[PDB]
Amino acid sequence: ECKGFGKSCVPGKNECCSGLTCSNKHKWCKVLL
Repeated sequence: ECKGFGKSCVPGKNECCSGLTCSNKHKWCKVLL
């Protein structure tokens, strides 16, 4: 299951759902679009 908005990613953007991208600073998924 892909990591939704404001959920702690795998550092690599390996998990964040379609329309998300993991922040460098926060290490959580945030809106790509």
